[PDB]
Amino acid sequence: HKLLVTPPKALLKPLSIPNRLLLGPGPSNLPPRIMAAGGLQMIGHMSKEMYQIMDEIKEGIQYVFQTRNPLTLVISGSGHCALEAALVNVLEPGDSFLVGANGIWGQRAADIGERIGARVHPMTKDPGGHYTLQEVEEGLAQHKPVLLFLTHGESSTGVLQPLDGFGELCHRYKCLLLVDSVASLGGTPLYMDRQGIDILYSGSQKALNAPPGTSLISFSDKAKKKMYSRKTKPFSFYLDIKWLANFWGCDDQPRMYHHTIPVISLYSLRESLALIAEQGLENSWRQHREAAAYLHGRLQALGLQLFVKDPALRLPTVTTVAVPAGYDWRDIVSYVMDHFDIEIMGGLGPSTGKVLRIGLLGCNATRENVDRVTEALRAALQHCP
Amino acid sequence: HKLLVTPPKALLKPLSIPNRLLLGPGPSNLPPRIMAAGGLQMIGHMSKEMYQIMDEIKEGIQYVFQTRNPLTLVISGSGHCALEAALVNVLEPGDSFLVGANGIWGQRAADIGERIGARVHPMTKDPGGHYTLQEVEEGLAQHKPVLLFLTHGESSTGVLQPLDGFGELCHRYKCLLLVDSVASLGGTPLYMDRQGIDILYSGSQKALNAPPGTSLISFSDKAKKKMYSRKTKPFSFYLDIKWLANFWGCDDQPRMYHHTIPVISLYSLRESLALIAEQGLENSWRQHREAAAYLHGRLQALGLQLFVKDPALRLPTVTTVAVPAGYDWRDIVSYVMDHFDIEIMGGLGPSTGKVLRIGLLGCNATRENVDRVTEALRAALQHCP
Ligand SMILES: *Cc1c(COP(=O)(O)O)cnc(C)c1O
Ligand SMILES: *Cc1c(COP(=O)(O)O)cnc(C)c1O
Repeated sequence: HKLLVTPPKALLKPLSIPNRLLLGPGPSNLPPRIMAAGGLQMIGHMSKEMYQIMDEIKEGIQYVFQTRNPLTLVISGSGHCALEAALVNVLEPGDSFLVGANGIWGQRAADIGERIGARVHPMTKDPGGHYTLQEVEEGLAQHKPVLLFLTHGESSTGVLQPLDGFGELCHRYKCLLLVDSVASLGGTPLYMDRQGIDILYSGSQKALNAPPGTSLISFSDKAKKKMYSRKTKPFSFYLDIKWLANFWGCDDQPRMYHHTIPVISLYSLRESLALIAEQGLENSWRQHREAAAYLHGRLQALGLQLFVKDPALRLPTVTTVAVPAGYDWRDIVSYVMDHFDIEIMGGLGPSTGKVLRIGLLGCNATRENVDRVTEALRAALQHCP
Repeated sequence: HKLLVTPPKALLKPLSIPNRLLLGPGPSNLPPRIMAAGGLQMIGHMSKEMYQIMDEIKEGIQYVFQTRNPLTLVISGSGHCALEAALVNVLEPGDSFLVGANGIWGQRAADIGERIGARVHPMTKDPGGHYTLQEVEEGLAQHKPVLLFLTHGESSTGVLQPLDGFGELCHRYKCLLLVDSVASLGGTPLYMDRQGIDILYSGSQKALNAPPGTSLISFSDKAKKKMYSRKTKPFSFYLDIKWLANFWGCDDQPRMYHHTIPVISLYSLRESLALIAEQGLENSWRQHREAAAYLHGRLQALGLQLFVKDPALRLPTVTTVAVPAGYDWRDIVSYVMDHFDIEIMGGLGPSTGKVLRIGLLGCNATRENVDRVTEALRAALQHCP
């Protein structure tokens, strides 16, 4: 009985957190309702009430995704985790996997792809690039993939990817379409079923304004078949779709314990879905598009140039901006934070050092926040050497 | 422009959650401070403040684990996830893995083990069983494992596993010791370094009283070596130790984005560690042991028998109780909930149908909660057919 480690003096102080206006690519600031849900008491993780809450979230994801797929649920992990879940259940080792690598995200899909032993074929594009129906038909014809991954909202580049008909294309060639909508969901049009998407995921901490840590996923008929008929077991227990599906009530069988869901994160997630259900999807889309419209105008007035030249390809939720010559982008970002308590970001992955990223997300996608970031940047431009 | 799915009428109602006294095996009820942290606003996931909070949590885990291992951090997932993280970084396919399968947990380790292609050797015992220094030397001598898994607090059976010297045993035979302390941490003595433990994990939602969804993990010198020198990449990106270690500041390199940590869950986790740092580890141990002592006395007075006969083997945090003959265990559990708003549980895995499980966890491990559960059960016994 004698202790190596003594109580950490830091823990003996009270928790203190500064106030910040988060106008980077995410996570975003939480509205009052979501914070309130966050502060609530626990119920039983397998209680009848928890299942009710979970059932509502499912309906919520079906609304925001625009799908009727029964195989739709929450992944108990961040965005990445939902991607990993998708890839680990859909791809058996040796399966051919076509990856739209126009930014960090396709990179991450590829990385995961290699790790789980798929034959990974990366359609690589420079940051700023998007994919045409043809490049995909071409890559599809050449490598005969079981799955294609596409980033809808490329948050690393500010690119909005077209999506239209790609699923139809992919269904000829009998290939599955996997789409990343973590950054795009809620702030730009998206219809899972109508666009024939096989696997769609998104994240909690973007336009939904919930805390980071959960993610959203849905699987088509085709996906469900491939996953339930694989010969091999997926490398992951935590992310195994058969178990997850059962516990989320997507089965005929009674719910069986798998892992303990993040009850409190779910309260918040539910509220975030409640909020956007009340606003309404198309309304939310207009707001992001209009906010984004306003923001670009202000930026160019400052003498800044937008990284993505064709406005139809510009992701409304995350805006990229070329680093103004002569300026140390690091200084600008620090300046905005130091003098304004506002977070903006640099690049990420290929776009590193090449851009600034400003985000308009959910209830934070407002004209008034655009004015704040515009003025903060202006001051930055004025004073930074 | 026309929508398959309309806003779910359920989401249009306000979030409502009943009041419950959770006295099952977990998750437990949250104290005011943890709820308060839960309701706070977001800061930047890579902000200097977030890293500070993260650094404190690290010190906190070093305190509760009693270790000085630099490779210590939070897994952004539930308990299971921390186990999966451990197994996926430590075991290369074909590696020999010895698993103490005395309940659901060793089962889960084995399941994961098979999935990631290890040669899994299960030392199976009936629920209620524990492992002697010798059975391990024996299994160690026979299969020459790279790793052994042991469940400290077997929450499925109520068994407290001995631990002492096992790491020394395992270090001869050059094998790593992996211990599950999700249920045991904070409510019964545990010293990572002093007991020569190579991989220790625990969970947020047990004696720590934080919400489920994060987990705690630490790696010894030996573990760190094996993981950093493997030839193959682990099957998981999300759980890859090299990336995780870097972002948690365990490296010489600046922190590089990997995934977005669950900022808010971390506020809460920090507070939960702050709380037990203030109480003090040994204090916490006495309380759980004494509460447990009180609880067993009351139960036997009701004519109930404890599943685990030797009191020295009884896990204080989770207590198992044989199903009283003539009684439908399902009725008892429902009765306790319906008439008292108290959650208790049945078995789990091998102990299914065979027991009831009552939990004493952190600030919920109190005499007064013991009186409440005793009286609730008594009434149940009286009225159930
Ligand atoms: C934010 C984001 C993710 C999620 O990554 P996490 O940090 O794990 O949530 C995935 N894809 C894209 C395009 C994103 O913007
Ligand atoms: C609760 C518990 C876990 C964690 O499982 P999760 O539900 O994923 O947190 C792991 N091991 C034991 C022994 C436990 O009691």
